[PDB]
Amino acid sequence: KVLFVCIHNTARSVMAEALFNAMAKSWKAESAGVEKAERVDETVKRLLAERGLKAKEKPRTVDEVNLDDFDLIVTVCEESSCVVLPTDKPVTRWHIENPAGKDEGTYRRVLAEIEERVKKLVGE
Amino acid sequence: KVLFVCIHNTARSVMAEALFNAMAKSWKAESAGVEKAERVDETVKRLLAERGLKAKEKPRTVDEVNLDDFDLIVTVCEESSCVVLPTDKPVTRWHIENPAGKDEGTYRRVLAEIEERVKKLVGE
Amino acid sequence: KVLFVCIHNTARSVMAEALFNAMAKSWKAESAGVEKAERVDETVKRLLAERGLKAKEKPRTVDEVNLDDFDLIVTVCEESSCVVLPTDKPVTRWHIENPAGKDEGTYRRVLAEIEERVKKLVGE
Amino acid sequence: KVLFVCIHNTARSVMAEALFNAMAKSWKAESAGVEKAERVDETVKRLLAERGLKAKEKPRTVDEVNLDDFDLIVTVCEESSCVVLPTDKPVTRWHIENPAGKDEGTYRRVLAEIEERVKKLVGE
Repeated sequence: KVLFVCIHNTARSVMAEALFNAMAKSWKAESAGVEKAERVDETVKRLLAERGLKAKEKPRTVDEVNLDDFDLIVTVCEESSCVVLPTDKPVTRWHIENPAGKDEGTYRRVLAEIEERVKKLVGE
Repeated sequence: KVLFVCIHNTARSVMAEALFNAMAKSWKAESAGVEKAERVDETVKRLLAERGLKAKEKPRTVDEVNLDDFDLIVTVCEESSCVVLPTDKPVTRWHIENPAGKDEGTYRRVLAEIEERVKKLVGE
Repeated sequence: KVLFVCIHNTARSVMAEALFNAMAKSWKAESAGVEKAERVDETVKRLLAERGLKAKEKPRTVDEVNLDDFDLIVTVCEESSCVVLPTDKPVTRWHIENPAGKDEGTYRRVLAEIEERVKKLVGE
Repeated sequence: KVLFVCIHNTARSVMAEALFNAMAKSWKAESAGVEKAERVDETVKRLLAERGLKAKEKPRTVDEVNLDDFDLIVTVCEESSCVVLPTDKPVTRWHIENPAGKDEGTYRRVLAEIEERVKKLVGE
């Protein structure tokens, strides 16, 4: 399995997970965040449900998760601030626009990029 | 000058700046964050005002700031997720408990640590 | 393809490459180093040739190589000094004893670990 | 004190140290390397002795050194491979041409840059 981690873990983290799982046959996916959050984005769960996908029930901080369990932790970084995690394990970095607040169609645009990237990533 | 950067930039980032400036003679300080935030913590501005300190007017993302201007960017990291910045410049990491939400006296405890660390840091 | 990079690129880097290729069906491998080196270790080429493997002809610095070509750059780090490369791409870290100088059977022990790790890594 | 660490620790690491010490009043300096080396460069000790400076007696790997002792570890990185050390402490990165082998006057050129940088760095 792979781990999609972003900062607040409410949208992107959750999007990549759901899309990954709908495309991967053997690999599975989970998500985590650097900081706490109460709810998963409503725009996201709507957008995923519109695609027949259920987002994660509740954001889970990366602290409540033992990283070594994963075999590829993909990190969804900001425009210029990729967070590093405590693992000599394999980890990539995806610079993806933060849809938060922007709402509107920007979320869908973010969804698509994540999809183009997950699709490509699911090559292996 | 030094730059105190944390994720959301609402409390700690702001605390260290204000305390630093009240202790440093020649050096000055600024703060920035990895992600957007509308307001500076009310507990903080209260806590600083109680010490005769005005917190920053509004959180400024590290994106609206050209890092090279600084000479020591101290990064206030989480329990296990120190964010890295785009600079071959000097940067440290302070693992400081996130007071957010916890409110109560936890904030003051966080204030004290930041103070113990800023005081020490102001050695140079 | 995967890229095995170490500092001087004379032994381990070269070992992992040759073993990987002898085990991977679809993926291929290459190697590179942080600093220049004139010759590939004689102990290694002997040790690989003893296993029917030809080591790389000459060490190639990671500078003479465009990283983006690869899809997983595994970094063979020291006891406490994992070098980071200029890529938002996926990269792991293997703490492997430096056989250099130690010669004797230590090289073979290093060969075995790299093999245990490559074998495992070739899972995907 | 500050710590100047490079890969092999034979030239640059040693140059910065000696120059630093000849310029700093209160701060002191030491050097360390990522990998073992038997001798300190002869071009360097000549070059420093020509300036009335004695280079380090023998290269000391960063492993034989407890990092926390220092208060600013400057890392002399390559064209594209800055090594990271095991410390949440403050550390910078200097991209300095590797004089090794090039010999000739290139060493002096490297000496000068390090000097321009140490001079500047000794501001604090």
